[PDB]
Amino acid sequence: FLDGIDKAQEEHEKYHSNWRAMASDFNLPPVVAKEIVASCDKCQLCSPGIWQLDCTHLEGKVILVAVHVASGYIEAEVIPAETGQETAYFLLKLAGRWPVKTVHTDNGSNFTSTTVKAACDWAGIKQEVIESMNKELKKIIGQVRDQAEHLKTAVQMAVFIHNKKRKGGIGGYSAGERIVDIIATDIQT
Amino acid sequence: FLDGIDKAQEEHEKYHSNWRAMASDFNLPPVVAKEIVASCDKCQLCSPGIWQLDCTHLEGKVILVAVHVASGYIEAEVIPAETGQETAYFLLKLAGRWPVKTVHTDNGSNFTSTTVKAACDWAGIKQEGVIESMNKELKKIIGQVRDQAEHLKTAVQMAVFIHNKKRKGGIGGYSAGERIVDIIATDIQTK
Ligand SMILES: [K+]
Ligand SMILES: [K+]
Ligand SMILES: [Zn+2]
Ligand SMILES: [Zn+2]
Repeated sequence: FLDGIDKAQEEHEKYHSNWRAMASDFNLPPVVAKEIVASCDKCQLCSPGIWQLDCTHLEGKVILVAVHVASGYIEAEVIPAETGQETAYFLLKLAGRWPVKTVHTDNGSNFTSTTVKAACDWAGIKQEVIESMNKELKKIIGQVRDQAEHLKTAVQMAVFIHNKKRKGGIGGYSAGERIVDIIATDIQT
Repeated sequence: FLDGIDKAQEEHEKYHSNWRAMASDFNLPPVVAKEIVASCDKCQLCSPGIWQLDCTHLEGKVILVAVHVASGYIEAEVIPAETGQETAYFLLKLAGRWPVKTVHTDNGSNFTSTTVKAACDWAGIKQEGVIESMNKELKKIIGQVRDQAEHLKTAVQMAVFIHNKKRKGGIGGYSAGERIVDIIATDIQTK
């Protein structure tokens, strides 16, 4: 397995995967996988149509985060300002991407604006986890901020890592694999 | 299904859904759904990891388009400038939500820039008419809905919505968005 050690180290240097991930992906003894994490300075050892939206802030920038409740898959974007126009545009992209039937926000004046109500009307979305998810997202951003000049890039690096490089559960899937399985199954029924 | 006729007709004013989608979505006989389209003045009756990318232009603005070859699924955005930075950011966003293993593109200034190559290396993507046909259909759909939006930005996402969700066909009567989810889900089962 000695060849896999350099591969796992490059994997962790980009995505900061945990030791179970590296042990399984690169056929490493757990003792070796844990040493990669311990050596790293940045680390230590529902219905399918429901989404949650919230705005969080980092480095004086607004990050719009959507979470597929049933899977944990997230989409996020740095927006120029916390406005309903930016939220409506965001919802319209998401809605053409996945089956978005219901969206849960706080009563933020961006989520209650008429521009957003107009967007949900057009896209056929009803309006009516995310906090624990902003925490996890900001954690990943911190691990990778050094790899990006601008925050917007780090944010998208973090989303990539959460959806694809953070596996778990009975199936051992990532959140990206889960949402695809959940929606694909919902089609068949 | 007689009550569904007014609902489908109302939705077609908005999405301009093809007849297969209205028949499926509203439980209308094909012959009824076909009439709705005929009445409309604006209408008329490989590995899962492979994507194509190109820029197309409309109203003096730049639209970056990504096509999932195996399914016909599309993502598209109006970008502020044909630059490697904006293309790389688009690339990083796409790879976070789908399995992007290979991206076919032109050898132009933008898609061969070092910034785009940096994004591909970080995300595990390797670089290497379908895009032309999707460009003309997307531009065609944007034409049908352009009056519903102030800015081209919104009309583009409306067109992407319509193309992925409201244009069904084939054996299962799937949309392009249902086909990509089905194709990727099947790839997971095999792997
Ligand atoms: K450590
Ligand atoms: K017609
Ligand atoms: Zn680390
Ligand atoms: Zn029409």
